[PDB]
Amino acid sequence: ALEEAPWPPPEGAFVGFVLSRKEPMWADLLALAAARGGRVHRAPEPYKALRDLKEARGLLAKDLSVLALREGLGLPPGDDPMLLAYLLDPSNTTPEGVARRYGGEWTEEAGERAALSERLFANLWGRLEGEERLLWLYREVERPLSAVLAHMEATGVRLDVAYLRALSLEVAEEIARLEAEVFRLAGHPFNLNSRDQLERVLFDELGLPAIGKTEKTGKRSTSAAVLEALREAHPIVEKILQYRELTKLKSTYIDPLPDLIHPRTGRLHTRFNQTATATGRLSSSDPNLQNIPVRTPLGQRIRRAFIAEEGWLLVALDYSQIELRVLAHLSGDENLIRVFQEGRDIHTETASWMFGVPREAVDPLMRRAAKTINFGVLYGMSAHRLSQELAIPYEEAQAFIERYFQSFPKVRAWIEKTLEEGRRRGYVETLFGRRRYVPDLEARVKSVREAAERMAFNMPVQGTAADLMKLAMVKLFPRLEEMGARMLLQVHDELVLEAPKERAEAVARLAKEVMEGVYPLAVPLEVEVGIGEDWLSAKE
DNA sequence: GACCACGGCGCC
DNA sequence: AGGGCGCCGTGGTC
Ligand SMILES: Nc1ccn([C@H]2CC[C@@H](COP(=O)(O)OP(=O)(O)OP(=O)(O)O)O2)c(=O)n1
Ligand SMILES: [Mg+2]
Ligand SMILES: [Mg+2]
Repeated sequence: ALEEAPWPPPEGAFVGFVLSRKEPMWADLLALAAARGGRVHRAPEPYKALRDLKEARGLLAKDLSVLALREGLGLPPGDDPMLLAYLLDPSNTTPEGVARRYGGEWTEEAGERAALSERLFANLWGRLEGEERLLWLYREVERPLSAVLAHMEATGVRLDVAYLRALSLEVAEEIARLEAEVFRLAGHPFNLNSRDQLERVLFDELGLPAIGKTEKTGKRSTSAAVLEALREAHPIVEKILQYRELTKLKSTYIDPLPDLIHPRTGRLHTRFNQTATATGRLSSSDPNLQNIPVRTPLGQRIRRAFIAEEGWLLVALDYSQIELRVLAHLSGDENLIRVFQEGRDIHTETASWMFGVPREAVDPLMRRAAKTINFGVLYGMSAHRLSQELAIPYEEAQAFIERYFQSFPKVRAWIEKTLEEGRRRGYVETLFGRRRYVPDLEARVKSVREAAERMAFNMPVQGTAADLMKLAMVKLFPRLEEMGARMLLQVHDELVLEAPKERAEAVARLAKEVMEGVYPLAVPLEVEVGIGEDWLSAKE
């Protein structure tokens, strides 16, 4: 019922747009529109009309901003109803769901999307009236962050395409040797990529013991954890596990990545989704650059393909024991706090016990393997699983889960306190007040209930760490532009920067200080920083 | 060509 | 039976 008015609209209008595809760096701006003051303005030519806007206000404001930056236009994203709804409830991840829940319908017409954005913002803003903690997260964190993420996506990252092309040819030959040996041992060829066909060969034909079942379908599992106990006694299992590793890296990273280079920027562009997680974390998609291999030596080779522009250097900064430090602040445990005040390393100490090796002989590989243990046990890891991963008896596993807790009596108390709030209020909170609704805390089925519990007390820890990182990105970004530096990637507790070689050292120091003193806790926040030509070298 | 579910697995 | 994600190939389908 809005009054149709000719383009352009006045400043402050809510924008509506339609893309040919979800990726703003690859999308064709099909239509553009705006709504304000009971009026709607439809653009005759979307691309030309994009120059008329001063800022992007409305649903998916960041995506339009990325496309604008792609066209060399300085169009910063502003108010976004998606961010408002996401703070009220992280379950609000899609424009279709948000519009349905908060008044309206997500259609495929720009004018209607513009009117929807204006209408959704008014209602959602009313929902936040009174929520001062959520409003603070919106004004001081989420909204300015959308501008930062827009620049990150539009900038992209340089990739050594020729290196990955040559690597693909080499790996393919290595894969052929493994699959050929598997088929020989099986006595017949089959689809090794098919876990169903593999299940028959291993358990029915070869008569191997089945120790685990799948979650949904309840089939005999062929996962790495299951095959691990079988790998040393049987050669074929060893071959499969090696086959799994090669094909995983080749089909997910080595092959698709080089084909995603933008023809105009010459770099690889990912998407940093701001409303996709239930804890407040960001996510990376199309392609996912938050899961680039780093553990295995072969996986490290892939990470070397991520390089800096000529004359530039990569700067990688990582928070040290971030969730363990957050836990000390939230729980207020005197003992755990003093641990960080003395400058101890839990990850190193745990690895010392796992491998029976002095603290001065613990390599990075050993230390990273202890992360799964420390974080695992912390968030309710069964004593059975730990004994299976460490190749140690179940009795030694029980003692470790135990010994992990008595040192800090407050941690147990914080968990139980957190769970009660979730059962009563219906949600749990981070340090800054970010919520997550966990209804299954009172489920009558124990497996479902206990699973919901583990989701419940993990959120304040993972979420707070996410809030700290987001706030750090907001403060650091303008400091990089003034130095001619770039913010490329975010990996939960890691920031990948690109700086000129004559300013790389200065950027590294500044970014480190910003991240460490973004929001002081009861324990000091430490950050490890490295500089290199590639991502792997940038992290020592 | 593409949706949906699943197992599986990469990272944090 | 640690938590949080996204993408792979397969299977079944449309
Ligand atoms: N297996 C893992 C690994 C990590 N995390 C969470 C905890 C911290 C956050 C970042 O991960 P890391 O940086 O790898 O762990 P860290 O404690 O920060 O160790 P480091 O000192 O090496 O950074 O992700 C987790 O839940 N489970
Ligand atoms: Mg870290
Ligand atoms: Mg990290």
